[PDB]
Amino acid sequence: YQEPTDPKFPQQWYLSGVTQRDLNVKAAWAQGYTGHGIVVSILDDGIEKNHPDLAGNYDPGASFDVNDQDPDPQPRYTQMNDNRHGTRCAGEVAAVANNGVCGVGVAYNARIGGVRMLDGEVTDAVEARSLGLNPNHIHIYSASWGPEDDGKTVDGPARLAEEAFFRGVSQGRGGLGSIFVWASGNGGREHDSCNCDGYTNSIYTLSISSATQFGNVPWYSEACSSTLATTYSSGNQNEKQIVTTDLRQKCTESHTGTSASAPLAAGIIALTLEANKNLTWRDMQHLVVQTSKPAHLNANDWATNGVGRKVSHSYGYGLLDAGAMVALAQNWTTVAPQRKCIIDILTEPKDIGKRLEVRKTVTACLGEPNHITRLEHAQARLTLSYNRRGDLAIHLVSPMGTRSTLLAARPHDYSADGFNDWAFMTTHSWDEDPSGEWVLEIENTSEANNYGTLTKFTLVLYGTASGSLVPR
Ligand SMILES: NC(=[NH2+])N/N=C/c1ccc(/C=N/NC(N)=[NH2+])cc1
Ligand SMILES: NC(=[NH2+])N/N=C/c1ccc(/C=N/NC(N)=[NH2+])cc1
Ligand SMILES: NC(=[NH2+])N/N=C/c1ccc(/C=N/NC(N)=[NH2+])cc1
Ligand SMILES: *[C@@H]1O[C@H](CO)[C@@H](O)[C@H](O)[C@H]1NC(C)=O
Ligand SMILES: [Ca+2]
Ligand SMILES: [Ca+2]
Ligand SMILES: [Ca+2]
Ligand SMILES: [Cl-]
Ligand code: NA
Ligand code: NA
Ligand code: NA
Repeated sequence: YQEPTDPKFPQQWYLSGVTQRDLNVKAAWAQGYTGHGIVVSILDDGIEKNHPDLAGNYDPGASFDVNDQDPDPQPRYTQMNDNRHGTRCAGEVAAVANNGVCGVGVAYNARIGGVRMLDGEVTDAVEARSLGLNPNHIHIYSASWGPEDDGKTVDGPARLAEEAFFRGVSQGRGGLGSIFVWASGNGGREHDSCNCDGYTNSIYTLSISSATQFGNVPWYSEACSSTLATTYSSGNQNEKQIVTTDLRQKCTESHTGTSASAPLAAGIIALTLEANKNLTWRDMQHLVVQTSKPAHLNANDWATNGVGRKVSHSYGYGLLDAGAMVALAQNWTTVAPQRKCIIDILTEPKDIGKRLEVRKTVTACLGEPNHITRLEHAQARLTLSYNRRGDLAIHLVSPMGTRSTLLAARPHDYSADGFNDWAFMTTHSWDEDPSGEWVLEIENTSEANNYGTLTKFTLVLYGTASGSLVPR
């Protein structure tokens, strides 16, 4: 193997670097993994399928136009170039290599398609038809849309889209499950808290945040416990950005935001699936947890969980490491079937007032087929009223002592509508034993005399009862 000769490959610092500030993709390419045989689709504003750096890898079977209801996802050209974003993301995954044009994709021999679905009214049905496109042909989906990143919205998939996620992970990809890679949001300037976005907060999406070139949390990032890992993206004007294919058969050096991080993750996942095509949607999340790297990502909330892994709400388990992903994938043993242990916590409603703590010792379905000794995702499904939602901060502590922030204060969230069975999700207790005392903390972070009631707290544990590693 020889490294790519493309003219902008040297500018793709997050791949081509030799300073240890990269995604370690060359190490995967040198193991022989470039994405051959894998199919990725960008769910966004279309794909310029005739782009000189995409045409060679373009896959009509990975593509559709849901906005206009036809097979051709070609973007709508406008003076502002509004519909350029899906083309930028497609090239991050699978721009052609060694062809004298722009740079390369992470998985530069993968097949790449796009769904034109953001350029029109985006209904639940539009979302569902995109998520459910050709699920026995497309392996990996990449998306960065969801509720407005204004820091005051709480919303997620409606019924058709939620059904598309469950059909994808259950029957997609021959029963191994569609891999939905998702960006955690761009609401950092609005102090948004991304578990309020039900798309990234889902267990069925493999959620990704961003780091700047110098290893910092970018201005646009949202922190939340549902995030799994990180890839590089843009930062300040002294830091480089993402280099990729652009609309009108051009090359950009200024692709930005968390929406540029999810496609890079999708490309790394494509390399990993080439290394072991039998990996399930859950296997893939395990690989990410085990291989991602905190090193040189700066945050003030790095904490060690109960199995010795460092986790952050900005970064999840850290920067994706492509070489480590493909290495660990090769001999990976498929995880056991997913168990689900439902624990209804409250015996009566609880006044919140200034601060509420709910403590409960659980057996995690001891003696039952859904007994869980090895956690994957955990959810605190909460139903509560409160007079100003954004003054609330919510934490969940596992028996092993891992404090997950379920909700941070959102100063713009003035809503009086509370949370209606909202399934706040944390990845930070992955591989812990969930037996023992869990603690839920709800606090009013303002000096205001706020008021409300918690009426339901369901602790939902997912996981297995076998296969643990020694703690890190
Ligand atoms: N939770 C969230 N992820 N929210 N995302 C919000 C949002 C808002 C606008 C656009 C426009 N895209 N326009 C294009 N792609 N041409 C995309 C996403
Ligand atoms: N359940 C939900 N809240 N789904 N939200 C989906 C969603 C939200 C905003 C946009 C904006 N697009 N803006 C543009 N294309 N200029 C697209 C999709
Ligand atoms: N903004 C929103 N409207 N969000 N709504 C979300 C949401 C999600 C799933 C379902 C499933 N319903 N399944 C049934 N009724 N059998 C219903 C609503
Ligand atoms: C895929 O994994 C399943 C579950 O472990 C196993 O039964 C099957 O033989 C595997 N298939 C291949 C081709 O490795
Ligand atoms: Ca079309
Ligand atoms: Ca190229
Ligand atoms: Ca958000
Ligand atoms: Cl479920
Ligand atoms: Na997710
Ligand atoms: Na700890
Ligand atoms: Na315990």
